[PDB]
Amino acid sequence: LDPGLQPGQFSADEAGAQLFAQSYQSSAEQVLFQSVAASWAHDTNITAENARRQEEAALLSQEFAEAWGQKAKELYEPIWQQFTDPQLRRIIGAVRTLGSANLPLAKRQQYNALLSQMSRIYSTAKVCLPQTCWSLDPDLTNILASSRSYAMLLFAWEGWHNAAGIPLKPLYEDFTALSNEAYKQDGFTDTGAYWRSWYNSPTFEDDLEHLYQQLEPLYLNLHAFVRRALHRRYGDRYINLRGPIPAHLLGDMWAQSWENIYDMVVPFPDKPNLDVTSTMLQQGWQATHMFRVAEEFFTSLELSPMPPEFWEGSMLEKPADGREVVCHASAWDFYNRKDFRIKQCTRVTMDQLSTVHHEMGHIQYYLQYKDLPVSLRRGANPGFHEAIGDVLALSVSTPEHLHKIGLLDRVTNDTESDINYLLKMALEKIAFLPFGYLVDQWRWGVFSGRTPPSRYNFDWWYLRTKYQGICPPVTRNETHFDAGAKFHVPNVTPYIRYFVSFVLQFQFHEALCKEAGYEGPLHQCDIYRSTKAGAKLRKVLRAGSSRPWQEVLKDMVGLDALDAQPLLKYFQLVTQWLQEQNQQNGEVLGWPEYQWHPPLPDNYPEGI
Ligand SMILES: *[C@@H]1O[C@H](CO[C@@H]2O[C@@H](C)[C@@H](O)[C@@H](O)[C@@H]2O)[C@@H](O[C@@H]2O[C@H](CO)[C@@H](O)[C@H](O)[C@H]2NC(C)=O)[C@H](O)[C@H]1NC(C)=O
Ligand SMILES: *[C@@H]1O[C@H](CO)[C@@H](O[C@@H]2O[C@H](CO)[C@@H](O)[C@H](O)[C@H]2NC(C)=O)[C@H](O)[C@H]1NC(C)=O
Ligand SMILES: [Ca+2]
Ligand SMILES: [Cl-]
Ligand SMILES: [Mg+2]
Ligand SMILES: [Zn+2]
Repeated sequence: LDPGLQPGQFSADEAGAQLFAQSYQSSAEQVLFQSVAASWAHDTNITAENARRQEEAALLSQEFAEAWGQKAKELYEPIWQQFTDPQLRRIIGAVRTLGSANLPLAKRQQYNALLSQMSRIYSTAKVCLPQTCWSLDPDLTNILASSRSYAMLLFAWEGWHNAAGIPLKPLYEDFTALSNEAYKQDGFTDTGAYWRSWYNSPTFEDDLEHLYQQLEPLYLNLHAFVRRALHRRYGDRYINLRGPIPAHLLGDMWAQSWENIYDMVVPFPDKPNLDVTSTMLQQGWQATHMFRVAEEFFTSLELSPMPPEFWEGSMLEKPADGREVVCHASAWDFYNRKDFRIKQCTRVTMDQLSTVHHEMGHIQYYLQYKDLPVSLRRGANPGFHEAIGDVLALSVSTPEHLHKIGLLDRVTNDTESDINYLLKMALEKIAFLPFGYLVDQWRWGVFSGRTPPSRYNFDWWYLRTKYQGICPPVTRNETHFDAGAKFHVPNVTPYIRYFVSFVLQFQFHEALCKEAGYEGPLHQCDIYRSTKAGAKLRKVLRAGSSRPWQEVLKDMVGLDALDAQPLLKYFQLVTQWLQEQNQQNGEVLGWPEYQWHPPLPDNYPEGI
């Protein structure tokens, strides 16, 4: 490591730790910036040379973290928890956690290789036919979303899970062992305990379960309503009105979001859909204007505009020069207090306008906490960033807001269109809740050893049926590794944050709507042009992770805890309607025939 980047001499007391932390920040910004810039250069210009430069930068960052982490532990391990400065305790406490840097040199290289291999297996997995082959993006995704042929959906679902999961299993086993070995040296019983420690809650798992108990009735009613609709479409041979739903029929490879089957379940189909896409096109909107419109939403709250560096450096539309890029939208903090960017192959549609606002919500977060020490430039807990992005989108998606920005002449007030709106939202927000909760329950069991490799798939499908009420549409056994067929598993990205953020965002919404002086149905609230809501946002965002998330949340919503009631209050109208619908049809809530699996279609897979 360059001598100017490794730590010098510092004294083993709090005053010395302040100097240590300031010197850490100076070098850390350089290291962090070069890593983000190298990822940016690759993700906006995918070449092998750029991929190589990115790996160089990542390994420099790892080397930096180990050098400063070992120094921090040598000097402050027995004393940092008694420092009087709480932000210093947060900084030092993070620096002394080495993760994979605790592994012997060859194991550390193996750990990094496993991460790269697992990521590559997932991104190149494909489903071949009895011939060309399909890729997850966009081939299989579009089949799951729009095909209504049971056997076709089945072929894509089975093909993908076998292709992505099976080769991952031997690697995931080795990753699990090395990951645990590394974090045991940081003082954690296993990797899952380290992930959970980010929430700094002695009763995190109990708190989560109590939350889900309050949410489960809404999911069960949505599940039974949708299961009825599927029964009408595919018949009694493939749909058990008292059993789990076959996992490939909900519009999504993982059945985590059901909005792609909205057309089957529309409460009131005779009402016009809400889609202002064509009006955007007639008004001449393009990607840049969409971002300027999003920017004006933030300035209307007296939040910060996008700085010139954002407009100069961002990739707001797919480059015309034929460059290969990552088109999925993402927001970038370069950790130099200067460069902040969005990378998105923006298209001119209503849904994309909502995404622009969401992603700019991430940028606004970055800009508000950019004067904090680098270690504290993150959300108050790992679920805050998505919750901030999503709460802004909750306002911007309403017909009320679309009217105000010139995209919808007349706002209807018939209750039937309200139900349609809420049911569409529920297919996205409520259907996801069991999946967001269960993924890390599976990984926590794997990390702790309660789920050895011999029961990876058994415990995966236990959780999937228990919470989502689905079953695999073909028989599975322990040669299959269906957890591996979800991006975040081989790419080792924690997941409970997303369940947390789905709860949080409705807590945020209620608080901000009240601060905005809004009165009426929560799902019609738009905080646009409320400087009082903007002030309340500003105080959460500028805090970064400098303070306990429970206290930041208390200042914002008046409660120091996650709470499911604001979500239930948002959806109360459609929850009521679903209950009535299910009781009119005499539905069984749940899946009492838990052993049920559907049969294979005749002569599978010689089909169209
Ligand atoms: C585990 O399953 C594999 C895969 O077989 C498929 O999945 C099963 C659950 C079942 O639905 C089968 O009908 C499917 O074909 C089994 O490996 C297959 O074994 C058969 C013998 O019946 C053999 O002819 C195939 O060549 C095998 N297929 C592959 C891809 O290897 C395996 O036997 C099952 N049991 C165990 C313990 O692994
Ligand atoms: C995309 O990345 C490639 C690198 O892989 C860039 O090509 C390099 O361009 C510089 C000049 O900027 C040359 O000095 C190098 O010799 C080039 N490398 C190769 C392998 O040809 C390319 O310019 C980038 N494209 C854009 C639009 O930024
Ligand atoms: Ca997503
Ligand atoms: Cl998390
Ligand atoms: Mg959406
Ligand atoms: Zn986001």
